[PDB]
Parts: sequence; C-alpha cells; structure tokens
Amino acid sequence: EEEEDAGLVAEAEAVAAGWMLDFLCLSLCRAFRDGRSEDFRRTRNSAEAIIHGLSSLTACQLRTIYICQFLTRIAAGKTLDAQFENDERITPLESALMIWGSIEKEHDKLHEEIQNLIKIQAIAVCMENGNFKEAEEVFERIFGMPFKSKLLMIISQKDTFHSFFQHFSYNHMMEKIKSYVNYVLSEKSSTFLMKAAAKVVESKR
Amino acid sequence: EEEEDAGLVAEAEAVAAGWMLDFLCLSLCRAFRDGRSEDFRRTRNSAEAIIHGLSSLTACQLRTIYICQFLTRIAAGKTLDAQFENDERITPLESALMIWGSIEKEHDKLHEEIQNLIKIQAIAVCMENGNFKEAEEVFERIFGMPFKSKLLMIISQKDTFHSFFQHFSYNHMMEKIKSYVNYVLSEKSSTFLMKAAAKVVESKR
Ligand SMILES: NS(=O)(=O)c1ccccc1OC(F)F
Ligand SMILES: NS(=O)(=O)c1ccccc1OC(F)F
Ligand SMILES: [Ca+2]
Ligand SMILES: [Ca+2]
Repeated sequence: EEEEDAGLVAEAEAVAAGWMLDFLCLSLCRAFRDGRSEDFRRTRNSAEAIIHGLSSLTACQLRTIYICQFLTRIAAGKTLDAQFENDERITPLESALMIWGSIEKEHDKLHEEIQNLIKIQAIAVCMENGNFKEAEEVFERIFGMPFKSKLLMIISQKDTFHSFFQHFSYNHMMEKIKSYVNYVLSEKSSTFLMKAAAKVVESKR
Repeated sequence: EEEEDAGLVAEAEAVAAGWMLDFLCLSLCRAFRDGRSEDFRRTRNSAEAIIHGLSSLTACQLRTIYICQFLTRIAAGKTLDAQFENDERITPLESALMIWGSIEKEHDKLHEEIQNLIKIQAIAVCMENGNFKEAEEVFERIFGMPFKSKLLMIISQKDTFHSFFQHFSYNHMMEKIKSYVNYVLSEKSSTFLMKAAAKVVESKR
C-alpha cells in the first residue's frame, strides 16, 4: 500500500503545519507586542513559508492567517513603497483596514476604536510624507460626517502637523492594537506546540 | 518577573524551532526521495526561514542543517547559474561535495560511492553545457590517478556525450543519494512533531 502510506504521511504533514502556523502566530504576536522588530521580521518570513505549504484551511486557521497579515501591514504602516494588494494604489494601512473588517471576531468598542484610528492614520501617513493628492485619494477610498469633514479640511489645508493627528496618533493606534494582541496571546498560549515546548523548559527548571 | 518570563518564553521558542527543523528536514528528505519538485521547493523555503530563527545549535542540529543544504545543492546540480558560496566560481555540485565531506557521518562504501559520483558529475554538467574551460577549472579544484587521468582526457577532447558519463551517470548519482536519504528518513521518522502528528492521524482512522 504505497498510496495509503503516502496519503497518511501527507495528512500528518497537514496536522504538523497547522501546529506550526499557530506557534508562529503566537511568536509574531509577542514580537509585535514587545517591539522586537528583527524577531518580527524573521518570524513573518517563517509564517509566510509555512502558509504556502498549507492548502485546505479551517475557519480557525483562516482567522490565524488574517491576524498575521494584519500585524504585518500595521508594522509596515509608514512604508508607503510597500504593495500588499494586486491594486498598487492601496496603501499598507488601507490593506490592514480591509483585513480588520474581514476577521470573524466581535465588533466590540475596541474593534471600532482600532478601525477609526487606522482610518485617521492612513490619511496622516500620506500627509507626513508630503503626499497631499494621495491623502485625498485614500480619503475617498475609505470614506464612501463630523470626523469625515474635519479630515477633508485638514487635507485641503496641507496641515501635516495638525493637532488632530497628535490627539489620535500613530502611537495611540499601536497601543490599542497591542491591547488586542494581548488577547490573542492569551488565547493562543495554550496551543499544542507552545504548551509542549513550555512543559519541556519547566521540566528542566 | 518580566525578564524571567521573557527568558522562559525565548527558551520554549528555541525548543519549538528545533522540533520544526527536524520535521522540515524529514519532509524535505521525503520530497527529494519521491521526486516531488514543488513540495521540495516550498519545504526548502520553510526550512531556510526556520534556520534563520535558530541561534545556538547542537551537533545533531548542525548535521540536520547540512543534510538540508546538501539536498538543496544536489537538486540544483544542473543549475550552473546558482551561487551557493561566497566564492562565485564554486558550482552547485562542488558545494554539495564540500558539505558531504563536513557531515559527521560514517565513511562507509556508500559514502565514498556518492562522493565519487558527485565528482564525476560536477565535471559532466559543465561539459554538457559547452563550458569546457569551466570543466577544467572544476577538475583542478576537485582533483588536487587512473580515474583522474580518464577525466582529464575526456575534458581535453570535449567529449560531452562520452560513454564514461553514461556509466557513472547523473541518474546513478541520484539513486545512490536516494538510498542514503532512505536511512535519514528512517532515523528522523521518530522525531517529536512527526510522531505526534502521525498519532493524531491514526487516532482518526
Ligand atoms: N504576505 S504577507 O506579508 O501579507 C504575510 C505576512 C505574514 C504571514 C503571511 C503572509 O502572507 C501569507 F503568507 F499569509
Ligand atoms: N541556503 S540553502 O539553499 O543552502 C538552504 C537550503 C535548505 C535549508 C537551509 C538552507 O540554508 C540555510 F538556511 F540553512
Ligand atoms: Ca506608494
Ligand atoms: Ca555559473
């Protein structure tokens, strides 16, 4: 039974890849929370490679991949040269906003706060780079009244260092996202590979 | 104790990366043995990324990385445009020969047979591409008397489709290497991640 052996082997590889995806998501969340930039970069490279070796995904695995993709776009939020979508006009924070609205998760107060902070910063990052026409195009793509009209007024005046962007800042967006990442870390700390590795480390204490 | 928690977490990540390296080596060996080219390519991408996230290696982990690197160079043996070493003159089969001589393994009859087949084919692949001067430079770097002088005679005559290369062929080299890969597969089939995944698959039968 050479085909039966091959089949059972491929099924075991799929189980192992699932365990590796959860572990890499947990590690990526932790590097983002701790601000360990180089660990985040190396872990993201590993997460992408493992994802390309996975074919069929459960709803839980799709949510895990979206969390990885969301943090990657957020970490690249100021890198306006990075192209995350087939449509080259979409900026990194706009790509993060699309993923945020697709994740099967509760739309609690924190969800809406992170959503609105990414919207403000998607415009703010264009303004800070002197890309005023791009800021207006990002505004049109996002918006699709009171906050909307304040944003359009800021874009038209080219008021880059406007106090509005200091109130709803890039740092405030990152802090709110780190609060959400803390919840993902708590949830995934019990996944198979991390639990088994932690038990090994503890047994040697 | 924020530093103690961080420390135990990094140690658990190192244990998990070790388990992932063994599993990826096993999967890479199997794709090479089965001739599953695309699975080999995707698995190699995952193996490289995991290796860059590992710092301190045990002697066993270094041997595992060398096995991965050796199969990658062998799979690229006919790709003379590929540069595996800082010295751009070194061809892929020459790079595989260097690794073969560095692995902490028994120098049994099969070891020497694979070694000599890689030496012949490192010259053969240059000849087949019409790279006669490169074949002579590869010969000088490798050699570093009876087989040595037959090889130099073949290079000087530009006898690409010589019967000697059909007797000690690229296919014969691949078959001997697959015999060695079967031994590595038997040895690594008992490593943690594959054993646990296989037990999950079996429990669902
Ligand atoms: N390509 S990407 O930068 O959006 C990315 C980042 C982390 C994990 C996966 C991933 O892509 C895809 F592999 F899931
Ligand atoms: N760079 S490479 O093509 O020699 C290679 C292939 C498989 C695994 C690791 C690896 O390099 C290094 F990551 F170990
Ligand atoms: Ca751009
Ligand atoms: Ca070359």
